[PDB]
Amino acid sequence: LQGVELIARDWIGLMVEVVESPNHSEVGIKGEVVDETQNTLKIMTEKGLKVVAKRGRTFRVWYKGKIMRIKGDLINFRPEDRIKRGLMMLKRAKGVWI
Repeated sequence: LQGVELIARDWIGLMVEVVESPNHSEVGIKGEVVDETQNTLKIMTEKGLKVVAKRGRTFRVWYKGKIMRIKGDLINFRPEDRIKRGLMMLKRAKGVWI
């Protein structure tokens, strides 16, 4: 339910943590998203700033009392685009055809 909402919502302002990545040294990067583009997430960490690509990455995200794991491959699209994708994932997660 809420996990799907994250597919459509920009992640700016949310707390995230990189748990999987093809760029191995990125594991552990955790902080607040301060900017987002179709392909990247800019994160403010405890000791600095990091830019992390979305493709191939898996992020743990703190949202409305829950903690979800979301693949960057699902959100590396423009906002308008992510809105339609969000709805698709909702139908799929609802077992509804439309």
